[PDB]
Amino acid sequence: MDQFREIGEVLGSIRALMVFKDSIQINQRQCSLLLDLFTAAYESISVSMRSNLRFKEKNTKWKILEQPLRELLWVVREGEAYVRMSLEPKLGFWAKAIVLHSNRDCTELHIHNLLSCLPIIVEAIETASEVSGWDEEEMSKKRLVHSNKYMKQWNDSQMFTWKFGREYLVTEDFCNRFESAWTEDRWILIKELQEKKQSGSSKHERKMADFLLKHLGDGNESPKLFPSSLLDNTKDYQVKKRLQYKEITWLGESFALRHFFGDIDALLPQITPLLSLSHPNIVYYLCGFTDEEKKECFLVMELMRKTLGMHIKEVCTLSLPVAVDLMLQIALGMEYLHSKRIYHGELNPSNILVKPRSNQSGDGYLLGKIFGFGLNSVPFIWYSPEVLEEQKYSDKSDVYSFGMVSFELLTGKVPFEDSHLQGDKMSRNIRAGERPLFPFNSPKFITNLTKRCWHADPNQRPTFSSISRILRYIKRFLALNPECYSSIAPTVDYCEIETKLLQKLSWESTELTKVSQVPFQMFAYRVVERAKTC
Amino acid sequence: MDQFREIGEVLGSIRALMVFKDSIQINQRQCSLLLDLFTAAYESISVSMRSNLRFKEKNTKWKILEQPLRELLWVVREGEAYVRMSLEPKLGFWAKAIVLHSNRDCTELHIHNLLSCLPIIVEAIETASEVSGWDEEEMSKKRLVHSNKYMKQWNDSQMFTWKFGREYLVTEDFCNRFESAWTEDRWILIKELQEKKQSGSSKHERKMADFLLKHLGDGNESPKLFPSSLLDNTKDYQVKKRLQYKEITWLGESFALRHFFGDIDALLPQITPLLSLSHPNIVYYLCGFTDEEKKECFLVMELMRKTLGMHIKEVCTLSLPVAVDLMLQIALGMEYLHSKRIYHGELNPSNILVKPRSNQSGDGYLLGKIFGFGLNSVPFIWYSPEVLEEQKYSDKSDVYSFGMVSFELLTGKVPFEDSHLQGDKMSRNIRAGERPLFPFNSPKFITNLTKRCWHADPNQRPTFSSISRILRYIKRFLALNPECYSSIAPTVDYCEIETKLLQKLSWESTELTKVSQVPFQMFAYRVVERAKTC
Amino acid sequence: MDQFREIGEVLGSIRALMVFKDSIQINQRQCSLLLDLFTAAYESISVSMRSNLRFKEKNTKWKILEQPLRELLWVVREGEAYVRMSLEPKLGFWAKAIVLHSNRDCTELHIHNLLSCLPIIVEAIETASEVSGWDEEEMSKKRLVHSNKYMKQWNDSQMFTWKFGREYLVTEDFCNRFESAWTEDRWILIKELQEKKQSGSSKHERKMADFLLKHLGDGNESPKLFPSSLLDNTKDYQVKKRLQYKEITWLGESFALRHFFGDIDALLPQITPLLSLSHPNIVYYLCGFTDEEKKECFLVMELMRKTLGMHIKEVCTLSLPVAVDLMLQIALGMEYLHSKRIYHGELNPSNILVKPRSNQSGDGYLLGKIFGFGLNSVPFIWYSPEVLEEQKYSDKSDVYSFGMVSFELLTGKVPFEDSHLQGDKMSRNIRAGERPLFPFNSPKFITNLTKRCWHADPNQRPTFSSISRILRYIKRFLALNPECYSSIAPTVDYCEIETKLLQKLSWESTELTKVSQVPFQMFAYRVVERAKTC
Repeated sequence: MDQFREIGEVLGSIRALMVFKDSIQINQRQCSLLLDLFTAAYESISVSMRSNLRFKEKNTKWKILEQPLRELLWVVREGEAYVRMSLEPKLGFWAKAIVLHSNRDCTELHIHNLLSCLPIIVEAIETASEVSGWDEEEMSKKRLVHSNKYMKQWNDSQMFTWKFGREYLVTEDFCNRFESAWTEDRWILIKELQEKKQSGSSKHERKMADFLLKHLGDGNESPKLFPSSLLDNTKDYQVKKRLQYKEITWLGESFALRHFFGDIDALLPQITPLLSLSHPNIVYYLCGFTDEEKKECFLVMELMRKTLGMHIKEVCTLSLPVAVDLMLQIALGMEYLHSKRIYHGELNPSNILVKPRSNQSGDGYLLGKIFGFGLNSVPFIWYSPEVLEEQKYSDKSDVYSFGMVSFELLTGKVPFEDSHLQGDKMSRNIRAGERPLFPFNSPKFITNLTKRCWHADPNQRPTFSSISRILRYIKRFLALNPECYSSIAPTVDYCEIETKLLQKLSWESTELTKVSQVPFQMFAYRVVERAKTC
Repeated sequence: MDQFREIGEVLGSIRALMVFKDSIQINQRQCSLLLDLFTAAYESISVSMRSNLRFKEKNTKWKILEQPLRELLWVVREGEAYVRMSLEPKLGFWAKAIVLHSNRDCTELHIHNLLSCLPIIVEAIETASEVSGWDEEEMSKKRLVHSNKYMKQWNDSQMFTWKFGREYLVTEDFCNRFESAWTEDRWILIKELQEKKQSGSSKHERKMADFLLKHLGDGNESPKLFPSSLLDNTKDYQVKKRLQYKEITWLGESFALRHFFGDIDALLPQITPLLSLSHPNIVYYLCGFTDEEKKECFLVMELMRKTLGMHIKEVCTLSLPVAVDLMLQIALGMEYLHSKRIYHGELNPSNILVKPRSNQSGDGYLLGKIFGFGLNSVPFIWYSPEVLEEQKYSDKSDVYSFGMVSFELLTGKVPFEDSHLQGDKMSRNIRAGERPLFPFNSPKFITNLTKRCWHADPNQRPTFSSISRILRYIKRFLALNPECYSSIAPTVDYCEIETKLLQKLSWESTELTKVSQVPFQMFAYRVVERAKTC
Repeated sequence: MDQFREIGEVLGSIRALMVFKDSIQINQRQCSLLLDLFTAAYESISVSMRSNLRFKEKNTKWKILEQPLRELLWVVREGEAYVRMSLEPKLGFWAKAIVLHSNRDCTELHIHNLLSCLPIIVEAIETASEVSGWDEEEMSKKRLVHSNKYMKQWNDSQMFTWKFGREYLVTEDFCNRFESAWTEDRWILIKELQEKKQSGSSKHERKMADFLLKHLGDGNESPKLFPSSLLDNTKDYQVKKRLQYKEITWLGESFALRHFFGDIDALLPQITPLLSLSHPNIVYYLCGFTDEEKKECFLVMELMRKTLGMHIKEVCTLSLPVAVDLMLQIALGMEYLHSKRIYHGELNPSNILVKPRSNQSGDGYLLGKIFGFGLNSVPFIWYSPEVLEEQKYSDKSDVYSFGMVSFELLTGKVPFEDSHLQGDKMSRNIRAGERPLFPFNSPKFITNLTKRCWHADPNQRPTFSSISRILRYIKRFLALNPECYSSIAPTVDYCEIETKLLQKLSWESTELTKVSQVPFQMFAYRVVERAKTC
């Protein structure tokens, strides 16, 4: 309680907002899905607290539920902000359509956080139930139930969805709605645009509707660039001064504008893949503009200002949960990029734009995105060793970079501060097995990822689809016992678990993990720990 | 919006609290009724905003809904406090049973406030709908609908319950549950006590169960006093020092104790009616104790410390809504007392105990009760003139007092400050038609009650069942236009309306008004105003 | 009761069927809409019986509710048959997709019948409430309420949707779902076909998916004809012997095949409009086939065998409700055809294919469709007089025919049986004002349509959008008092009402009436009767 009730009230606030459902023009289906999932998670949590916990012992034996319920509170509070963003009338219909036509914020931010936060709450409730009561027979029986839940024979996605599907909101109906709730509003938007295509008020809107219809999968002709006159024509199109990126504000909502000169027709086949991307942790290109297939191209982005590099030096460090959330978001971005066969050439702290959360959720929490991956064509620290000894954008050459930034987030210091005495001798040193050293205070479980991404052998570095699912499980552990971040470390090394599960479950078959698989993965990790209690 | 969403979230908080419904031992039925009414009111308000209002004009044309929705927010926030009071484990079962066995706080405080606040919201929504939109034809049509709603032929309780029952939460099911939800938990408490009567742990609890079973309608033998040994026997019974009222804390919850010496057997038939009372605005006697039908009697009360008299002099004034709420609560208390043929001998500011609200609801709002009415047996301002010229506890002799205190609440000054020069000549002056004069700033509508309660003729003073229903309608008007309290006054005199409706509807037949009749009365008042627009 | 409970149980049966919702491949949205409307109608009817009627008088004073509730029972029983048709696995996915890709049976048959049957039930409940009870004051008050409901100032679609929207299931949400529940499953079908376009098992299915994708609004290129090889290629394509119409069974479901020889490329622009039609009372063309734009064209239809002409002579007559339902269905078909600027050249009893209902609903009830309207290019009774004196497919020249068939349905005899003595003198007689005479037993209200469609002046014949809304109101009257069909006739002539409402409400502006307008029209008719009680 006192966190559970806050979740209930935030959910009620979302329901009150969603009363005016039809006022949402673009996210009606996604907002409805968010409501239908938050309500289901709340129902399951309430039922499991009724069945398991005793209210008489509210103030003493529920201390373990405080932080998982806080994290679920934060997830629901971010869902509420998403609904208010999708429902507010501050921005016009066109400014909203340019931004939210290919959002995917729902299933990748909010649904993903919810489905990675429910296992923590469920497991915490079980652990609180075992110590609940005064009868040792009850405690032993509950321990037996929970030990038979996490036994090894329940290691299969279909086994888990059968036995434990309803508990973790992975059911056939929910799994179907995770995907068919973004195509549904896409179709509705196409219909609403076709109506404005011929019944619009102005000729400029006549062209805007054609622009967006061709921009959204008309004839499956997705990769294309439209005349830049649309930017100029709009009643208001003031291009603000840059501080290659400029602050266009062409629908009244400020956007970042990247414009470059080159033979765009020749550079077309490599920007064609780039315009298709859409991920919450990616600063992707909303629309593309060329004048008349001529000199210049206009690429419009979402506007973010502060980077992680100049944010850390602003506040100086970051707490462990904040660093872990940043790492998880960055890893989720990179696994999406790698799933689409394009690799950030160099990943640096500077190349990570961050923006703080609602600030109603937590203190110091912030969500960050990655940019600059596209158009590789047109110091020596974040480079991988073999690339550093080059006298090429590999999938493993930036996993090293991600681990390098991971060290930076944890210790809060730019790496190789101590080696500053050496001048350019670092380049030869990195070839040798020398890596920056952690402070001893840093917890063992987290820093093992940095040691494993630092590994000299390119093959042994874990993929991003494995780093992400390690990180969200470390977030689970960091949620159960807050005292760890504020020897509290677990027993098993999580990387060892990943190595075991990759061969056992064949998780390497899929480059990217769909959201409906998140609770099963966090469940499989717990099974391997339980089998390794010894 | 922004008040509606807050109501939604407070309602969600109440639902989260009520998840642990079975942990409530005494108010499960009443808490369920509160939830089922708040949910229904919220559903009707949401439906009426969907049908009537346009979300595009949220920020400009919804200014009139701010204050009625604030008042409903306050009512729901008080319902939430009631639920947390009835559900918290801070107090033991016995300490809870002594206080809440005859509460009636639900239907008299919370349900009454809800049913007097819904008409304000509904009427405000209609007025906001008329000005909504940009089409004058829509405005004219909505004006026609609302003018045909408030036309004269819909003046009957049954007519109104037919046409407008569902809108104002007065339906046969709701009206039945207003009464059969306090008998239901009374029966459950009797059953739970009979179980502890024979299966209790201790002999002291054996006697406690017998005490409460005989105290609660066993054989319809309601008026009786039990041996005082029960106070002494309890593991802890420290009687605190008085500051005839003492602070007994005999179940760990502090109570006010009134104890007096006399031939209690002779005084029994007049205290017998007194022990039956129960009202939220009455400091009533929970239990009665005599040693062995001997010298002393022990009367236990609910503990309140600060009175209205020494509260007003603390903060010095009170705003108009605060004064009106105090007046409404006092009038509701007195109409209950008068309905039970017992009259406060003298009603003074001092004899009104006040306690501030949750303070989450509003600033300066406070709920007050009246005490000292019982046991009349064993300066000259608040007395009525004819009583003042006595050289006797009539129902009209304290209506004068209530109006006198009403003047005190409004002007914030003790009356006859100016006449302080005269010494005891006031007594003859009151016989003459001289009454304290208001400041001109005071609004006309409110002060007409004080002029009408001041009236020299005892007959012409309105009854309390009429003063209450005048006051709640003035609260409605004061809710629609906040600028009135912070010529804004209405056209018709409300007292004139009361005189019209008493003969037209025969409201004088009933001394006390049941809560299911509140929206109809506020509806009948509005009909009479509309007929008198001229 | 005893009809209401049967409706409840049939609705429960539909819910049980719809449990396996995902097994429906094509009508999931339409079946969900049917369930969501039947449930809402049932909820409103139950609430209105709770509020209005007394259960103590179940067996005596509820005789008037028997037949309207029977008709609603029949509507729900047809909805259940629709669900079982859309959900059964008897037919394959392709055989289902050919038939149900452009069904529109939901909103035109089932939703239309439901929305034309609710006003009858509501009005019957009001009339049963007035006579309910033993207190004459209650009766007078209820009469006042119902007389103020049907007063003249509530004559506007928006006025009615405001005051009485929720009662008759015409709300903004319901009105939106009447249309956006057939585009929703169309989009889903397109997506499911695109998946089979590239991931199908066989090459034949590869071509089938392309066929249906191009057939369903791909690029807004709707009017086209596909190579006939698709008929031949399918594993099974036996063409059965004709009994120009042949019984193709090319997906295992028997279809009627119309094939003709001509310069199809030259006849293309007039068959192009024809392929777009879809109505429950129209035998429309599902798909079009030409070999290689060569000699022959293959037109596939839905298979029906028995016509109205050889059905009436089979059973010999038809009861009045059966005849009225046939007339209403035929009028609904013709108003759709006339809305699309194409007119049946000649409308005859033979050119009306009929098929009996579920037979669980009623005895002798049957739904009929009209065919043969298309491809006009390539005795003298049903022709209109001016056409009969031609020595041309006008919208009024077949309204005469519909009235002629209307006479045939009522009297059950082929017209001009008596004039059989005259040989070809009928042709001159029809030019003179001579029309077949009715039996005197036939009710006045029904036969006035036949007299008005018979009218010599072509202009004065009512349009089909007016004949339909006359007919459904006569169905309402015929539902209230069964004894009429088994002087019971009303007072006002319904045609007079139509003439009044056309100028008052400007109903002639719209050629076709959308289903969301049906209850308002039946409400406006009742208002005009009530104003004409005198």
